[PDB]
Amino acid sequence: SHHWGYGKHNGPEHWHKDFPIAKGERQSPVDIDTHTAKYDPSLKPLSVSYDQATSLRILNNGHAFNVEFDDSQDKAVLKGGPLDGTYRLIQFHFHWGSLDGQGSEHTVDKKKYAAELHLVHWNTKYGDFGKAVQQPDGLAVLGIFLKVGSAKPGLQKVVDVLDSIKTKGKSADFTNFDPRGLLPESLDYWTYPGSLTTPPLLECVTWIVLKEPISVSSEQVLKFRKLNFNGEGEPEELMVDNWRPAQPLKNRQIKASFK
Amino acid sequence: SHHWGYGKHNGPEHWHKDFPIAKGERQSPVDIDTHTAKYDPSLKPLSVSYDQATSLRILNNGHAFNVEFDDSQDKAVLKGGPLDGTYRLIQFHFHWGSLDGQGSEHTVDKKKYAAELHLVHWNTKYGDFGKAVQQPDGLAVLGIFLKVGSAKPGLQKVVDVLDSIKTKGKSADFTNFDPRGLLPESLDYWTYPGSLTTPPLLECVTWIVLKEPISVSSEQVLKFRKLNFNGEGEPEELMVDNWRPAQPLKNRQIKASFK
Ligand SMILES: [Zn+2]
Ligand SMILES: [Zn+2]
Repeated sequence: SHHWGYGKHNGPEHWHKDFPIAKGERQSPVDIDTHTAKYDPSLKPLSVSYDQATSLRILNNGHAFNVEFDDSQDKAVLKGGPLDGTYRLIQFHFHWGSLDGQGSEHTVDKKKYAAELHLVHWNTKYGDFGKAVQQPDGLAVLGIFLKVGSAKPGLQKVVDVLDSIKTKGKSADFTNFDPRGLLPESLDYWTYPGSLTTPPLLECVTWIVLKEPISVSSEQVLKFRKLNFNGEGEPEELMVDNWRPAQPLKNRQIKASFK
Repeated sequence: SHHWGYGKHNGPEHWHKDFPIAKGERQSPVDIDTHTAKYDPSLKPLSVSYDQATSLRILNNGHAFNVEFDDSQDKAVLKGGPLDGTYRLIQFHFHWGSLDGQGSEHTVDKKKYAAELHLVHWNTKYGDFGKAVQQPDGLAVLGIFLKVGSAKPGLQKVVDVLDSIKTKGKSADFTNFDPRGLLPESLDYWTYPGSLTTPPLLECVTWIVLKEPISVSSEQVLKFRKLNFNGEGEPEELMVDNWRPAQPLKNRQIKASFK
């Protein structure tokens, strides 16, 4: 049976065995070197339209936890920036560390943050997510760093339900969550063409990584670390360090929306 | 639920809705125009090594029937011709018509044959079939036309078990079958880069189409037409005309191994 994770035997260094695209030309995440990621004046402002977002459920999938949204209409969309057309929010999730000093997938001048939020969107041109993931312009992932600091009020609804989804396969109803409460005030960003950061590592993502982190409390992120990778009745494996390290940039350009 | 077939609503003209590669650059089958499919003196002879082929089962999958082989070792392999490396036989199946005058997928100067046999092989470089289908050179399909004429003795073992797999999902044990009994005397061929001829229509196939048809009797092909596309208990839909028509060659070259 096929399995993957973040452990010694099944972790990122081994993903290439079952998923040879892991050594591909457009893999994510990457380190963002601010000396070489140049301002591009042709980049437009990002348009985030989340005012009508409709969350449905929250699920522990054994790798992270996803908050899933109704993506049957343009209720929560990303437009503008480097994108053509309309990208619908389907889910968000996080990657995080075992310690406050690590957890993010993207890094900025090699700096790691405590966690990283991924808001995952698919291009409506392709009809559904399953077709979109097969296209180079299929997905747009908005990535937001989490820096340990003040508590984030808009995260607390998430933190408060995590005890109900401790183990793999558990889910809960999760309505009326406002994803606007997870955004920073500035939407200045970096963008590059990349991939899913988990198997199957498909190269279908326009990455949009925000410059400004959001602040999370030490206690809020500690709650994330109480989750389990494993199923109920299996040996405890705490859900920590579920991040893939920076991959080679290869021929790619990272463009900045800001000076 | 996702479905496809050969009917009015779900047939080849509609496959593009769920499988947009249907309109791609390397789709199969094609018409082989013998005035433009030029002899290539750099093409090697085809090496067919089926003396140790180990058949396992025969299955009605609701689209055709497959004879499946044990592909754990190099027991039945295709080498040479246009191929680099070793391609293991995994299964064979046929496409056929409702009438003797149609049924083949490839055509030769627009001529249709009563049926076409596909012997499906995967490139061992890629580890298993599931990874091979993700690569442009992942599969090699040896295609053999069936012309109505004398009975083919080597086909009779197949014909004799079809009553046991009439409907979708039925299978039977099917051991010691000799696929050499389905080959013509000459291995002269045409070759071109193409696709699966059924959804998901992946562009992963080196096609090797033999010049010389095999015969089959009018009664043998009539037996194929008694199979059902449908499952047990569903309305009868006879398994006939399970062929995709010729697709545009676009800028591809069809090379002949013979003058
Ligand atoms: Zn992610
Ligand atoms: Zn076929």
